[PDB]
Amino acid sequence: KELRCQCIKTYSKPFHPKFIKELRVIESGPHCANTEIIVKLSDGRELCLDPKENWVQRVVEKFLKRAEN
Amino acid sequence: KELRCQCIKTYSKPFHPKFIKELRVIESGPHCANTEIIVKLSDGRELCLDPKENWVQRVVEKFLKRAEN
Repeated sequence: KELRCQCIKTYSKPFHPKFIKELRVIESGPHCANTEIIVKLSDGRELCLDPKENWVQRVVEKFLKRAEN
Repeated sequence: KELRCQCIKTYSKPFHPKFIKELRVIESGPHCANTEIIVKLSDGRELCLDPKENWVQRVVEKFLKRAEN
């Protein structure tokens, strides 16, 4: 339940939110100096995304609007 | 990695986003007919939230804005 940082790199190419099926956002703290965004893709693969990127914020917002329907 | 629905009930009292340290959003699919929002609180407890509630959408948005700083 208590892991260190989970992301070794972040994916830098924008993509459409339809390809996300799960989102995890882990705020920075004693376990990891960076906030981490981990997404599970439609096919089960996992990717980390940079929370400071405008396109990442937009993709997350769009995923949330959809999952909430 | 493949669980059924993870939420037995959702917490119905609004609260301040400062008390969230992790957010998971799991879109509905074959594993669970409902989209689920699971938050880890500052002290490690877990709560599920109803994604259709306006206050929940607002708390999530605020958490994201903060974690992204």
